Amino acid sequence: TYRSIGSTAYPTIGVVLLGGIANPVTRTPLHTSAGIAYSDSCGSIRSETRIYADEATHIYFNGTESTDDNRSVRRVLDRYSSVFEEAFGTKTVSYSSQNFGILSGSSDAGAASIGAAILGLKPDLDPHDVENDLRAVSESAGRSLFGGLTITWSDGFHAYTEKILDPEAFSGYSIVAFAFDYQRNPSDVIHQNIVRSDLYPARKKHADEHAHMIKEYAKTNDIKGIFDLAQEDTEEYHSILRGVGVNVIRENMQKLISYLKLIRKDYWNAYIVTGGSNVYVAVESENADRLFSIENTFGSKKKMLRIVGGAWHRRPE
Repeated sequence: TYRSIGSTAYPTIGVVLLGGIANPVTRTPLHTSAGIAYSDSCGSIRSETRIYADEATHIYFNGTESTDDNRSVRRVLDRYSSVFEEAFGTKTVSYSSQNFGILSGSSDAGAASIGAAILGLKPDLDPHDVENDLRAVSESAGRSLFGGLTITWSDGFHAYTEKILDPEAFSGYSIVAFAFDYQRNPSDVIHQNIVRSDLYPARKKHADEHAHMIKEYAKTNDIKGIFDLAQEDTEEYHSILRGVGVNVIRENMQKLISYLKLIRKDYWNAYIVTGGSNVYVAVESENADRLFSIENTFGSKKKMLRIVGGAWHRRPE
């Protein structure tokens, strides 16, 4: 007796960076990882989803209907067919997705907002179980589903996401994102190449250690400790990637990073580079406008970001 439900989720940044998935269908992370959901101050940077009763199955991405390259979304929609039967009176549903202002981490947001829609129609479903199905759409969906600072434990067969700190724990902090024009390496290029490194078995253990250290830091809200560690993790991650032919940190990004080391002598900052052509800089809020004003950006564009919460839905219509 309903016909439609809308949902929203926020994009994510890794703080213990994931590389390697169990297989391209289920996409279970091969090791433990960690991340944060982000948006701007108005929450306008976001991914929105609508799932709705239809006569035939349509899938739309940013307004554009898709004919293929949509098997993962379709798979999730089929597995929860009974949820749509019960709430809408039909198994036949269409899906519409729209991204706003996202830098990196958009597929995570898209996956979580699907989960939020499904959870909105059947709220006694276990979000940790639903997350398992969402990973087929994006392997780090849990970061956006649960929001704040999360850890996703994984042995490559089972993975489990837990929220470690609320977005409020980061209210004294900001992230200035520097967005560069370099074409990014696709997610799958990173996953495929990183597992070739003979450093990879150690990397899996180190990622899990970093997650435990982050959880320790969380006990006393040592946010600087967490971002300092994320930067260390960033540098190991990309060191390994460069060794198997994947160079994310391109020339002007290296130049920005060098400059960041200079001003770190003046006031605290720490940076993160995920899979895309962005440099994310954490900074105490009292220095955020200062950092945001630097003129030496080496061609990049600046966005002011903050840590935000998990995915949510509107009332079904």
